[PDB]
Amino acid sequence: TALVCDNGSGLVKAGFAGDDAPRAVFPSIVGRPSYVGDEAQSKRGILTLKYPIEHGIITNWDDMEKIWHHTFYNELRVAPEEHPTLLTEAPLNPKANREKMTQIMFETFNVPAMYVAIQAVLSLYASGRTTGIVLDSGDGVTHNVPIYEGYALPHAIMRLDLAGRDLTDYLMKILTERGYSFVTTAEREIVRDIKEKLCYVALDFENEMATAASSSSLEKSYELPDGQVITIGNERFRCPETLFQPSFIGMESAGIHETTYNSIMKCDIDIRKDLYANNVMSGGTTMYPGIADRMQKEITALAPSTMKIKIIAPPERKYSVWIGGSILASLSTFQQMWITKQEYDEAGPSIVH
Amino acid sequence: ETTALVCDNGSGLVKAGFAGDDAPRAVFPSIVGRPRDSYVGDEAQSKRGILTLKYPIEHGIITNWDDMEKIWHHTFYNELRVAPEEHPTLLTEAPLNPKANREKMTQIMFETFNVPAMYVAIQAVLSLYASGRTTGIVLDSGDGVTHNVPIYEGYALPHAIMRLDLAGRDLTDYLMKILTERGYSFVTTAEREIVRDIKEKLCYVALDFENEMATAASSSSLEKSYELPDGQVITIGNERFRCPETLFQPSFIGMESAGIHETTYNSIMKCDIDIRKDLYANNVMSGGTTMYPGIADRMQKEITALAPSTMKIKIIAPPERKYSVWIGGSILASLSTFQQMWITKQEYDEAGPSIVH
Ligand SMILES: CO[C@H]1C[C@H](CC[C@H](C)[C@H](O)[C@H](C)[C@H]2OC(=O)/C=C/C(C)=C/[C@@H](O)[C@H](OC)C[C@@H]3C=CC[C@@H](C[C@H](OC)[C@@]4(CO4)[C@@H](OC)C[C@@H](OC)[C@@H]2C)O3)O[C@@H](C)C1
Ligand SMILES: CO[C@H]1C[C@H](CC[C@H](C)[C@H](O)[C@H](C)[C@H]2OC(=O)/C=C/C(C)=C/[C@@H](O)[C@H](OC)C[C@@H]3C=CC[C@@H](C[C@H](OC)[C@@]4(CO4)[C@@H](OC)C[C@@H](OC)[C@@H]2C)O3)O[C@@H](C)C1
Ligand SMILES: Nc1ncnc2c1ncn2[C@@H]1O[C@H](COP(=O)(O)OP(=O)(O)OP(=O)(O)O)[C@@H](O)[C@H]1O
Ligand SMILES: Nc1ncnc2c1ncn2[C@@H]1O[C@H](COP(=O)(O)OP(=O)(O)OP(=O)(O)O)[C@@H](O)[C@H]1O
Ligand SMILES: [Ca+2]
Ligand SMILES: [Ca+2]
Ligand SMILES: [Ca+2]
Ligand SMILES: [Ca+2]
Ligand SMILES: [Mg+2]
Ligand SMILES: [Mg+2]
Repeated sequence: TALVCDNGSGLVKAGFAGDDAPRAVFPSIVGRPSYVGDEAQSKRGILTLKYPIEHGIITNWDDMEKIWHHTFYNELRVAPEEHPTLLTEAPLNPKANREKMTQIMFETFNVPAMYVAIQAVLSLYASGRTTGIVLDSGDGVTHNVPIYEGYALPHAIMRLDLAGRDLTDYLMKILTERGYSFVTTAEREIVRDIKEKLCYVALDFENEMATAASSSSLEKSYELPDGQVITIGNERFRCPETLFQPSFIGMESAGIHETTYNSIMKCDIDIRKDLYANNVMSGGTTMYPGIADRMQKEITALAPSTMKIKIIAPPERKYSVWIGGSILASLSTFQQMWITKQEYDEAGPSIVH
Repeated sequence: ETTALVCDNGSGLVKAGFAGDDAPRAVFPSIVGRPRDSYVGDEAQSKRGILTLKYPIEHGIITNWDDMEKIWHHTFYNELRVAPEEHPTLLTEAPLNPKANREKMTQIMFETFNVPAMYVAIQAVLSLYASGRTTGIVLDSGDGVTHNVPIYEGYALPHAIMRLDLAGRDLTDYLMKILTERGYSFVTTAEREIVRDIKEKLCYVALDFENEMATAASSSSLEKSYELPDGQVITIGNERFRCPETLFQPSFIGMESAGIHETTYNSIMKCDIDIRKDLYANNVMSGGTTMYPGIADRMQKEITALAPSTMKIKIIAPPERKYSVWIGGSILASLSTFQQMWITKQEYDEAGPSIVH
């Protein structure tokens, strides 16, 4: 059985091709007083943590190996030399980076075969399409990736360094401004939970602010680990509003609607209608209730007055990259695409592109 | 680019829409009402008290062609707002639907509705496709009927199909009955709709029924509150799981029949020894009456107890399974390799009714 390993900036998602979900989901962290993932989390108080995947790109290769070794031996309990292994990489991952990933897989782990797929392309596949534009928003990075018949269009790809971890930090900030105190790393973990549980994207931000200001209809309660119950009001929607107004955290970037539009505008005029009609959301930071409807409204306002816009937001989009890899690796038509160890031994580094 | 239509004709509900969509656009009651000319679906339902209601699709099989025509007409003109002469139309049928029945469906589509092309698929087969498989065994439990349909390389195996005349309508009826034991009163048609809502929202399948009963008797941890349309709040305890337990124990409603785990096993045993392993590893749940939380794990456990001690058992229960028949039809009718398989008006004219098979 082939393995699928989706290396995220915050979370590793890993499992077996043919399964409908990753068997293992754990943090992409390595800790020293070494420990990986959950074992590093459970010893948080005495460890210093490193994140080898920085904004989607692998930057610390020694620690990345530790993550991969942990994935195979501790999480999946497999010998890597026995399984073809599909790995994922960020949009615009440098060629040398991909080559190094490949070298480690073949030379350190001795995999019999491998393949490296672009994350957003796999999410597109998981939605049953080969043409469209993906918004992939994760923990450390957000990308817009337009794709034509399987090919990610590199000149049109946009990277935004605003994602899940920034939204968490911003919710800590504004909850504290309300009169709580969320500051410490343990308090960050609590706020991350509040974010995932109680936040949403308002269809109209100014209206939603007025509603919250006049009544308590939008309020929710939340029980802290120690039992103290607290109240979340307009923070519920001001937090993910940041995606649409990066100025909220002092960033000058256009918001996710405008970056989607700008990305489409960099593509060949003749494919743009297909992109607008096939906008797919993916990644954990696209999970906010209300996001698909807000994106529909926002892109309609930017796009030619006639254009047909469609947002696709799968329920399982926090795992759609992984799912796409699971589908792909299961196709009989894909089996000729694996890069084998024999092939790499002869052809060398070059073969992976 | 011409859109194809997908119409999934259920015992209780029509599911209808456009091939390529991820969900049916229209979902409405399979009812035709006439003054005590005719009303269909939601309007027939909302006008009950002045109409006589008919249900033309008994236990999955179309029994009244005049009324079924009215349903299809309403589906095209009122729900989907399409001229049927302009769209290839995929229709669905029950397991073991008689050949003359499929031929009648086809004759109506071509001669009354003037569809340019059409296809008829077995409902359970479409749900299998929707789960990404062409071999497996489907448990399809709807409003009026439940079937086990084993399928090998895309074809249902008729000799091994099991039909159980127990489904969603009976569970609703049984929940009303057991709620009455508590002193509640659910008698009217409006009251039955409230019980249907309670069932759909609060019911679940116990992993171990006798243990669940003990838990419910010794603690209030399984109880849920439900607000009635008139503001009154009632309490639901062990009725949450006694209701769908009926699926595993049809004696709860006085049926001598085997439960759904046993029919699944019996169905598999009617198939070639050489395919059984594949069937056990690909048991797909479909239909609204398979939606109860806990059903997959209980089925896994019961089938494990019945099957040879080595056997590898896997239950697939898609989140969207109340629509998976429709969804499979949407996918199939969207495929480039399916386009040849449409029966066109010309092929029908040249070959006669037999071509639909
Ligand atoms: C390296 O480079 C490649 C290039 C290429 C990649 C192939 C890729 C991995 C995938 O294999 C495909 C994309 C495949 O898609 C799949 O295999 C899987 C698809 C899934 C779960 C789709 C759902 O997300 C979808 O829900 C929203 C279901 C939903 C429900 C009802 C209607 C449908 C409508 C859908 O078009 C929206 C489709 C028409 O049915 C559609 O998908 C069911 C059909 C489907 O071929 C059966 C796709 C054609 O939509 O090949 C590789 C070999 C090498
Ligand atoms: C009239 O006679 C026919 C006979 C035949 C019908 C074909 C049918 C309509 C379908 O087109 C296919 C069954 C097709 O399946 C599909 O088109 C659609 C599939 C979907 C939404 C699957 C999900 O439900 C699934 O979730 C649980 C996703 C999930 C996620 C991860 C991994 C996968 C694992 C899956 O094997 C479980 C597969 C390996 O990926 C699988 O399906 C993604 C691949 C898939 O080909 C891309 C199927 C091969 O599992 O042809 C017609 C032309 C004529
Ligand atoms: N239901 C939810 N609502 C809001 N945010 C969520 C939800 N679920 C997860 N997230 C956020 O999604 C992020 C993780 O998503 P994902 O697994 O797609 O990221 P990654 O792949 O690790 O990061 P990247 O793609 O940036 O490298 C976390 O910031 C998490 O808090
Ligand atoms: N979430 C749920 N939990 C339990 N039961 C449900 C749920 N949702 C729907 N049902 C029941 O499912 C039944 C309808 O399912 P479905 O649409 O598959 O049936 P159908 O195709 O009309 O009938 P049949 O297949 O018997 O001809 C109704 O009895 C309904 O109450
Ligand atoms: Ca985990
Ligand atoms: Ca503190
Ligand atoms: Ca409806
Ligand atoms: Ca034909
Ligand atoms: Mg990611
Ligand atoms: Mg049905």
